[PDB]
Amino acid sequence: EMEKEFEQIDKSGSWAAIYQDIRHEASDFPCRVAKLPKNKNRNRYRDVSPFDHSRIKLHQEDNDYINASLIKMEEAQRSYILTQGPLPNTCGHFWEMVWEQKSRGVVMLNRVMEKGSLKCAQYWPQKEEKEMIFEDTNLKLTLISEDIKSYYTVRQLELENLTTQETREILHFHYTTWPDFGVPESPASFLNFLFKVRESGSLSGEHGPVVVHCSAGIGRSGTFCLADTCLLLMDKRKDPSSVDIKKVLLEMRKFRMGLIQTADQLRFSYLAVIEGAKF
Ligand SMILES: O=C(O)C(=O)Nc1sc2c(c1C(=O)O)CCNC2
Ligand SMILES: [Cl-]
Ligand SMILES: [Cl-]
Ligand SMILES: [Cl-]
Ligand SMILES: [Cl-]
Repeated sequence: EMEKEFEQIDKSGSWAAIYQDIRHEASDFPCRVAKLPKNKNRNRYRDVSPFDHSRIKLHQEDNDYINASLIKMEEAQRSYILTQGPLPNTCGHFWEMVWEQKSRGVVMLNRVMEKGSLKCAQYWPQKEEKEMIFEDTNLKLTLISEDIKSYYTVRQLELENLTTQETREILHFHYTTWPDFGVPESPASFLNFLFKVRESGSLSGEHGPVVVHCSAGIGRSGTFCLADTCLLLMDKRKDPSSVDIKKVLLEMRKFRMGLIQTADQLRFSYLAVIEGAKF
C-alpha cells in the first residue's frame, strides 16, 4: 500500500511538491533562547535552532543553553534528543547533556570532515591513551574500545563525572558512509545500522533518550528518527499501511524545525520504511 503510494509519487515525479507541502504545513514556535546574543557561539547554523518549548536545558550553574531538542513521539512511545554536531566550545555541554539526560547511546550520522569541510568537532577521543577532559562541565571521556565495520563503527566510551567519580558506558554508533551528495541509493546499510542501534538497547525506555546528531541535527538525523518511528508504528497498528509518513514527519517537526532537509531525504525515508517493514 505505502509501497504503491511510493510508486505513484515516483511516476508523477512529485517528491519536490510533497516535500514543499510539508515545509509549508510545518509548525512554527519561538526560539527566543537560541537567538539570545549570549548564545551566538553555541549555534553551528544560525538558521537551525531548537524551539523554546522542547529545548534541552543544561543543569549546572551556568548558561543552560545547548542546541538540542527533545522529540517525544507519544503513539510510538519513543523519545530522541536531536542535536547539532558539537562545536569546539560546546563539547563539554554535549557530554553534560548526555550525563544529565541519562542517555546510553549517541548516534552520529556524519563524518567530522565531509567533502573536505568540517561538519562537527572531534568530540570523542580517537585514542585510548589520550582521554578528553571537559573542565567546564567536569567530565572525563575515555575510549575503551571500538568495533570498526565497513560502513559504521561502534565505540565503547567511558564517561566519568569527575565530581562524583561515577562512570557510565556510552555506546557511540557512528554511521561513516553517508554519501557525499544525495542519499544512499539503497537503504540496506542504513537499516542494518538502525537495527544495530535497536539491538543495543540504546533506544529502550530503560534509560534516557538516545542522542542523535549529524551536522545540523535535522537532515540525516531526521531521516534516522523518522524511519525508526514509522517502523515502530507499523509493528504496532492493526492496519500497518495506515502509517502516514508525512503526518509523522509533521508531528516530529512540532519538536524541532526542519527535520528532513531535501526531497531526496524524504524519498529515502519512505524507501527505508518500506524496506525495513519487510524486515
Ligand atoms: O548533516 C546533516 O544532515 C544536516 O542536518 N545538515 C545541515 S542542515 C542545514 C545546514 C546543514 C549543513 O550540514 O551544512 C546549513 C544551513 N541550513 C540548514
Ligand atoms: Cl544575551
Ligand atoms: Cl569522522
Ligand atoms: Cl567544528
Ligand atoms: Cl525545512
